Amino acid sequence: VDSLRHSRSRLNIYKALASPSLIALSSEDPFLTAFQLSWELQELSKVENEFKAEYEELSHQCKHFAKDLLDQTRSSRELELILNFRNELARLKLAIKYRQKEFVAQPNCQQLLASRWYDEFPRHWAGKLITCVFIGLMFPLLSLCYLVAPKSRYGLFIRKPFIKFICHTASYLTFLFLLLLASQHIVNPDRQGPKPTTVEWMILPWVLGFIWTEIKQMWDGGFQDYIHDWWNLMDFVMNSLYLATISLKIVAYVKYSGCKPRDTWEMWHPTLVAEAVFAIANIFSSLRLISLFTANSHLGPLQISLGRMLLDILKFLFIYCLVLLAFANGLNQLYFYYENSEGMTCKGIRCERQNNAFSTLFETLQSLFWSIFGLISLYVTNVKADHKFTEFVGATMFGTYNVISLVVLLNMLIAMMNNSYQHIADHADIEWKFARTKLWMSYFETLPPPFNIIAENVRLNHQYQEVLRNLVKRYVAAMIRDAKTETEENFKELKQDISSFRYEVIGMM
Amino acid sequence: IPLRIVRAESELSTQEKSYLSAVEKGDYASVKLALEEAEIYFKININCIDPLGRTALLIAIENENLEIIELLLSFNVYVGDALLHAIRKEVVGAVELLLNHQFSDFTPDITPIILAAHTNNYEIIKMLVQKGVSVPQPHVDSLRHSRSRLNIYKALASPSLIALSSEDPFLTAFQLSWELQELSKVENEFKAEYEELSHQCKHFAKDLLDQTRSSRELELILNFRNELARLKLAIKYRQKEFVAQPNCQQLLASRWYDEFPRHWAGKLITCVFIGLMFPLLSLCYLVAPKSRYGLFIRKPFIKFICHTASYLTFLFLLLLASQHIVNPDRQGPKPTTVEWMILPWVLGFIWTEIKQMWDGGFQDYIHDWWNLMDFVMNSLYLATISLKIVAYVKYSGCKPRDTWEMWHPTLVAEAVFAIANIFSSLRLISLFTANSHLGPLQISLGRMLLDILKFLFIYCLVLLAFANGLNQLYFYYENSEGMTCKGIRCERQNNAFSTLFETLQSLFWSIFGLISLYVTNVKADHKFTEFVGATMFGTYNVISLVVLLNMLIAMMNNSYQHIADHADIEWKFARTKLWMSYFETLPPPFNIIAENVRLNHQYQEVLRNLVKRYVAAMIRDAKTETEENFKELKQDISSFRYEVIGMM
Amino acid sequence: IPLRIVRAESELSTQEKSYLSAVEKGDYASVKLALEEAEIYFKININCIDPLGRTALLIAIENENLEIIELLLSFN
Ligand SMILES: CC(C)CCC[C@@H](C)[C@H]1CC[C@H]2[C@@H]3CC=C4C[C@@H](OC(=O)CCC(=O)O)CC[C@]4(C)[C@H]3CC[C@]12C
Ligand SMILES: CC(C)CCC[C@@H](C)[C@H]1CC[C@H]2[C@@H]3CC=C4C[C@@H](OC(=O)CCC(=O)O)CC[C@]4(C)[C@H]3CC[C@]12C
Ligand SMILES: CCCCCC(=O)OC[C@H](COP(=O)(O)O)OC(=O)CCCCC
Ligand SMILES: CCCCCC(=O)OC[C@H](COP(=O)(O)O)OC(=O)CCCCC
Repeated sequence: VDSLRHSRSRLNIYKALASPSLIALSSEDPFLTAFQLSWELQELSKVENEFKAEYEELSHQCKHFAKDLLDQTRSSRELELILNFRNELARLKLAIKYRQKEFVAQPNCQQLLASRWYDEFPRHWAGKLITCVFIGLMFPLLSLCYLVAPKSRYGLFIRKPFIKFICHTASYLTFLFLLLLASQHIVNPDRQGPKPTTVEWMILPWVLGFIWTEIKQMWDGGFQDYIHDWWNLMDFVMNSLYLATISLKIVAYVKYSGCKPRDTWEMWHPTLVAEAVFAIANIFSSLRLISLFTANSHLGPLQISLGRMLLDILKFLFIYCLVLLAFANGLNQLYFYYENSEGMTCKGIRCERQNNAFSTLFETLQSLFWSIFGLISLYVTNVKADHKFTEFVGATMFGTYNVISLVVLLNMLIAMMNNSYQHIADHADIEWKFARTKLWMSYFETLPPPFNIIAENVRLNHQYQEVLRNLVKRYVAAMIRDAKTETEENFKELKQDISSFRYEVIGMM
Repeated sequence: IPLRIVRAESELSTQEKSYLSAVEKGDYASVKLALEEAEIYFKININCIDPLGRTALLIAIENENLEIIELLLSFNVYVGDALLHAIRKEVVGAVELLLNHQFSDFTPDITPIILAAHTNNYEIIKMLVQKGVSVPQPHVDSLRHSRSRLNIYKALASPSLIALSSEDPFLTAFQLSWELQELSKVENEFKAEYEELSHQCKHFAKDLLDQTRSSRELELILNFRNELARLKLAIKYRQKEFVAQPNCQQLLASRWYDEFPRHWAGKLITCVFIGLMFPLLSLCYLVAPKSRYGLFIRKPFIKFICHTASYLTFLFLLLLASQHIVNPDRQGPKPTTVEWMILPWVLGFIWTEIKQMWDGGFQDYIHDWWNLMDFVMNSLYLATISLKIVAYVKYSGCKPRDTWEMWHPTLVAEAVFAIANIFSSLRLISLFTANSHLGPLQISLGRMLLDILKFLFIYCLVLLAFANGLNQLYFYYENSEGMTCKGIRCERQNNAFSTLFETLQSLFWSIFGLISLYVTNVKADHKFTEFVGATMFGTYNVISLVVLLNMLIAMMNNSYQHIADHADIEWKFARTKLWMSYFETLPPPFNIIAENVRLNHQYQEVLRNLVKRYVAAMIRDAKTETEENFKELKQDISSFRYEVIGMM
Repeated sequence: IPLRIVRAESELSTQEKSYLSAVEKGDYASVKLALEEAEIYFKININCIDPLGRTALLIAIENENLEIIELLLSFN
């Protein structure tokens, strides 16, 4: 009825319900109420379209409160009772689920996670490097002795999370190494009908391991907050291109045994499309080695900045694309009557001599894409005529595009990326430690082999209620003796010095 | 609609609220009248806490009222950890009484001197050490161990504790800043905390030195255990705020010049006038190392000019070492006049590097980047000498150079000589910590290289990814029939993406606009594979040119925004250690052919004066600021109190 | 575990602390009554400094109280 009073009414009761004092005095588990309430305020930041600063600030204060309760633990036993609460680390898994990144970048949580993660890694760079590569040279030994005996002989190494991280990393980069090896002239000549190499038969029990791994993590995620991860999309396009490569090599393996020379083949021959899809596949498979950068202390926040400024490069690639289509609409309309292709053994704009560039809309788009790299060499604007007015207008509206692209939109791109990175370094290490946390959580269960894939609660609820009572009492103390203080600290001493002297005067009579 | 209940928490009776209201509002009459229920049981414990978690003693400490505290201690109220509550409020009148007599508000691993040092109050620590309170030494619960070590390091790193104890505060500040810098990296996660503590130790070591009011005192500080031994130890411990102190820089500059004094014309002409006469000065130093003329070379600025002039005339007759005025093309060099002039500079660098590597014991030697640059420079020079020796024997054919082999020793010698003198000409960049204008800019150079060296870990795997794509797409297209010229360095761009090496080379050169887009064609009609090759080459050009380069400039931008708070400090530290490199004894640039009890006494006296001055500048400043007007308010209230009560 | 000792520094007696407490808290009665020990030697110099490095005149300047300053200058 009154869309004003409804909105401010909901805003008032959410801001009242999101105070730390009300969550302290009520709401039996303050962690769940802080978590769910930060989630609901994050939802209403987007659903209610306009008070997003207000709802965003309330959700941020809920996150800070959930952190500051955890910050008051003074025993590691207490911290274990907080995080291992409903296998293990169930509250920490729920905290990862609710995007509580200030909660999980708390330092003592990171000590408990690092003590889980290492299990005797300890030094300096030489010893750490040589021990990591010494483990990495022995990953199939460790994996096959885990398979022949999953017991306390040696498989405790693969049960340790750092060592299985090294083993998965070594297996993935040796997959990349024998993809690097998968094109050398040492190893087939050019015939229709592949009959795949030794190297492809070595490739296949890695790709099938990725198929099984993706099917497992997609099945046990129920496609929700699965596809919402970008790396699952990258795995999906990678494995789809791999399955298309396998299927197209199966199609080309039958029906084709002519051994006719490759220069005499057709366009859209299945072998050529298979090799192209294989290249588009292994660019992605070699590229998502970038996602191991949430493990190094030095490379972490920089690739976080990468992944966040892509979200503004993806806005300039909505402005720039319609600038592109505008100048394409201009240029092909100006030059499509100039279709010079008599002779011309070589056509297009990938040619050694720049032929008719702006003839079709496709070559026009292609030309204007390549002109921002200094690769369209300015004699494309001539035509074999004496039409110097149309040639001059073509050069003029090509120079206009070069200006708008090169000295305006590129510099706006660097200005937007500049301040958009100035916005983030207040919450840089928090997001990095959250990312390396969930990467560490991805190695605690149970999937050991990288490519070789062939009452009991009443005590705990009691201890959890006791630890919550102590944490709430400590937090109420750290709120009263700090925020009430600061300046009111000297003002209360003034009030004392006035009132005590008042009772000294009146009581004297 | 949530009908909720308050969480379980202990609640106060109303008969103790009438007591606590008089405690907070501050009576002495009615509080003592409530405290007349010691023998007569008024069914209450007087120390039972309120819903705020306070005993009444904690209020009386919280309201600074000494007489209620005296009353409650006179009637034996339970303190628990009231001492720590008094120390945390830094009320002196409470602590001076409490020293003279389940729940905690503190971690139980806190002794009463630790939080006293955390609060950084002088007289509280001063009366605690009169009681003789010892702090532990920092050699199951990985939480309590870490916070325990952090508390005792933060307590040990307070300026007041280093003032009142620890006989030489300079050494304790230095070693403690070193240990906190180590634990910044070893303890992986409290690096802001340990880093801030080490920074405050550095500021304290500076502010002790800042209080010297006599140059004699400053000399007694720096020349203490040849000379400048404490300054050398300060350079050793990376105390860059300590050495960018101004008066230390005046003493260093008075050492450095020794009558340089003007304006740019006179300074320029006198510097180049000295620089035109460096072999005269060096050989008259060698024939007579006495007070004739060699006092010039003993002066540090003049020997800096002489080493600079010798190094740039080495570079000048390397510039001269390729002109057509001076050999034709034969196997067997028999080196030039110019190479025979080069050799007694290179051997001087060999002797200089061996000396400074021998007397550094390879530790904090190789940790300097310029020693690595000297090492690769002299290694390439020795390889050049050895390869010219190898080519000088066994080769006298005088066959034309176009008919030579690849990997011939003369050609590899000349290539290694070029890779050598690019470095030898390049480390003239390291004389830029002597000019006032060029200094901080090359400091910014040397620090933003540490993020360019992170983009050259991202960019290299982007490179290897697109190389894996492109050579896999094009290795069946090996067109080399005919082709007198091959590769991608050719005049016509031949088969670019054939091997992985030429692929990497192509994708490196494509970011400079030098790969001219007809490399993606092959002599076929395979327009799909040609289009996918152009598409995944354009993807690389986009990711390289408009994404990673702009991320590189954004990271370098804010990474330089982080540094200009400590720019001149690091520059003066760098030019300091460059000046320290010219005070001993290595004069020739290329022409290389009890007594402590008095000093310890004076040093203890100067330290006593400096500590006393610093305690004064801490008390009269940091205690002041606003508490400065508040203390005047306290005076105006208490003086009028004694005017009223004393009137009766 | 470091068993350390305070650095050498001059220490105040307890008989001048009762004087200085009245100086900081700001009496005129008891400060003058302590300053009645000019002719009668109470074995103390009234200008002897505390561990804070202050004579009582410096406190009376520090607490803006003109009459204690006038008293101490009147008693030299
Ligand atoms: C040939 C070069 C130019 C490109 C090939 C890339 C690889 C050499 C790089 C890419 C990613 C790098 C990885 C990035 C991150 C880490 C994490 C690192 O783990 C840590 O540093 C954790 C230390 C800690 O516990 O704090 C181990 C090395 C590793 C796997 C690196 C190993 C080397 C890798 C595979
Ligand atoms: C031909 C040009 C374009 C390139 C050749 C480079 C040289 C001309 C430059 C490179 C480094 C320069 C040196 C950089 C730093 C200094 C420090 C400068 O000393 C001071 O200014 C100190 C003044 C002070 O005491 O504050 C004396 C000139 C000098 C040696 C410069 C002399 C001229 C040098 C050798
Ligand atoms: C956002 C503003 C866009 C400006 C577009 C533009 O300047 O076009 C340049 C035009 C295009 O160059 P040509 O067509 O080759 O002459 O240059 C000139 O005509 C004369 C030189 C004049 C050079 C300025
Ligand atoms: C980070 C995003 C990477 C985008 C990669 C990319 O845009 O490739 C451009 C491709 C590559 O250019 P060509 O292969 O020469 O056509 O251009 C086109 O196919 C049509 C013009 C379309 C121009 C946009």
